[PDB]
Amino acid sequence: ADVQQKLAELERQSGGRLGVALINTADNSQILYRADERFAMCSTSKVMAAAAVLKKSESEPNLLNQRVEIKKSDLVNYNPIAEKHVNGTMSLAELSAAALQYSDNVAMNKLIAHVGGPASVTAFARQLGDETFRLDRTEPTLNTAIPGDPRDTTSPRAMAQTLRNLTLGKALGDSQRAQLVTWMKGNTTGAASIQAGLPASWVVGDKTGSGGYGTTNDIAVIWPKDRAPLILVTYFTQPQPKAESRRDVLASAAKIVTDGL
Ligand SMILES: *[B@@]1([O])OC2=C(C([O])=O)[C]=[C][C]=C2[C][C]1[N]C(=O)[C][C]1[C][C][C]([N][C][C][N])[C][C]1
Repeated sequence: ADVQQKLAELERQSGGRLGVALINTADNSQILYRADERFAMCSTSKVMAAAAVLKKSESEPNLLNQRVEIKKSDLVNYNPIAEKHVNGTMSLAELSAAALQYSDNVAMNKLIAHVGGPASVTAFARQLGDETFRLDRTEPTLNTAIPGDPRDTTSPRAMAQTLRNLTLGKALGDSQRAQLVTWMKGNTTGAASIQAGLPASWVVGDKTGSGGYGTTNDIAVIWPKDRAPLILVTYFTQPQPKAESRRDVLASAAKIVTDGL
């Protein structure tokens, strides 16, 4: 209850909409705040796309080594890795890492294309038992995050449950699950988000997202020191189209729901 109140307080101060789902695998409990509302996933959707490629690889040896051409026409709005490879190839492993660890958008588009498009990523989510996730478009338009628009959204509850399946459960084979977690633990974009609300000794694998309407997201698998793992989704979005990102709100939310663990 105290946690409920404190999240409400943080929401009020922030001026936006906050969605939180914590799963504590110590005792199979959850902390939920607007966990059944929809939020634009933005780049947090890249976990699902990388996982779909990993799943495909279980029946296609060496798929992760398959090369993909990067052409000027592939560049989009945010290309931190791909812009270094124009007019060469990158492997699907390389693209997965770039999508997950740098939030590269070309890399996401290549993962999307490889598996058959947004509807294929969505069908993979369904196959896992996630009936909430929907990836409707490609990069960069999937990040518009317009209030009231259900495209490219999920709920905090659904994303937490799916991320626990992917990272701690059996959605993926052991090699593929380890590769996903390795990639996420190597993320470079999350240090100001959930990470920033946890003790320094805790280990985190996370994926951030940023979008229109100051949308600021993070989904994480967390290994606290000497404790069973956690799954945490913190989604946040704002009323103004050009609102500035608020990674600090995610850090605050993470502190509130884990303080006292
Ligand atoms: B995606 O949501 O991930 C992402 C992040 C992130 O992980 O936090 C940061 C920067 C870019 C990206 C790529 C994806 N998002 C977008 O393509 C839209 C986003 C909108 C805000 C932009 N920065 C504006 C600063 N005035 C960057 C692109």
